[PDB]
Amino acid sequence: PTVEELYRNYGILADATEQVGQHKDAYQVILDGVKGGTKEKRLAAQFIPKFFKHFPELADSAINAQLDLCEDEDVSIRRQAIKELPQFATGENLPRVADILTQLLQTDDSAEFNLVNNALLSIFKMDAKGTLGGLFSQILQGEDIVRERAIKFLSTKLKTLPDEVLTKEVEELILTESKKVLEDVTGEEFVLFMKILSGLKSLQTVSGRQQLVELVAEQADLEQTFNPSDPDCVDRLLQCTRQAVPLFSKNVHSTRFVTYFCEQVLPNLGTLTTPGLDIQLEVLKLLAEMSSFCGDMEKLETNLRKLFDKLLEYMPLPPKLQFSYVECLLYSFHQLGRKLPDFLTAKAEKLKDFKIRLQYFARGLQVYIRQLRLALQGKTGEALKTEENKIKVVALKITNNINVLIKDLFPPSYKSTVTLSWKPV
Repeated sequence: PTVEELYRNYGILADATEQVGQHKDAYQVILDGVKGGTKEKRLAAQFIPKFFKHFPELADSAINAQLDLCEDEDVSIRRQAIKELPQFATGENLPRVADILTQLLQTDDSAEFNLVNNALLSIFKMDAKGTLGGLFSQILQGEDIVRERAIKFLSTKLKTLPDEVLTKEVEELILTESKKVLEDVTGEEFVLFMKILSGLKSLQTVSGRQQLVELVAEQADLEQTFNPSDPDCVDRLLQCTRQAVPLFSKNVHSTRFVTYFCEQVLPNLGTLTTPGLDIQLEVLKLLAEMSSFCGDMEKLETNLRKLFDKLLEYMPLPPKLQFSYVECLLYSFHQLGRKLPDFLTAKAEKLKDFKIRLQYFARGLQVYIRQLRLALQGKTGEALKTEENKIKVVALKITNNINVLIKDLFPPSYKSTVTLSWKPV
């Protein structure tokens, strides 16, 4: 009720030093503080948490009093109360406290928001599993808004924790819980959840990355057939496949995605969305990237065949040439063909129909390379960064990459290595 009196009782509890428990009466006065007005509540918000640990027989009333302040109409009262919640998260209270803080992430006051995040971090360090239990109960069982905010918390905040806190068991729990959540995630949540998990240190190994790839494969639903018209199919696939790509390496393979693209996607070019990006190219870029991590593929020949066929539609007969498409396709064919140099030799006669397309195409390469190099010379290291000269520079990688790939197909080779034009070394 009165600030004079709250101050005096603070003094009491504070001067009592090691004897504080001998003054349950004073702390009671502090809890009464929550019935007061603004200035009084502002004090109670600091004084209740401060001496909390000294009064077991009053713990229940203490947390409830503090939580009243955490839902005060005055936001600065809420901010002061919320900042101190980690102090209550002792003994068996932390999970209840984790729950409240997660609900509080939905605030739209930015300063409250920051304080809620910091408190979750504090209690996270006190008990990682208990805090995760709170975050994940809300993700699975709470309101959409809270579910969104909690996912963002995990998405942006785990990285700020010391490795010490993020133990093997905590990471195992993050995986286990996310796997329950992943039974039903939008595509945007899927993305967040892939960043969350690919960031776990125990999932950066070969086996960890293998499991991650399998989650993406489960999410994209590869044993489903494929529909070109229906976008609801089209995102799912590309958005999914995009999450897997960073996961591939010599020891972690793209096989199922590659097969699926060959058999189900290629024949179904070209159906497109809007806007103002080129969709068929995006599909091809993806395929080209995964092609160099292809594993032991049963349908190697059939897919290599379907890849080959797709290529010839962009490599005409003796017309505007689609170099960017041909970069992807030739690269993929190059990468898959390596495993089976028996192709081209074994299958057919149509390989003479191929050499002509190459010859022809190559003739268009020199012409285009000439135009690009002519438009680019004399230009300063600064004039090159025009969005126009950027495209031209990239075009030189495209065209020069194709030339190298064609070269190799001379017995035909697969020794050469190109960096895809849109990728760094």
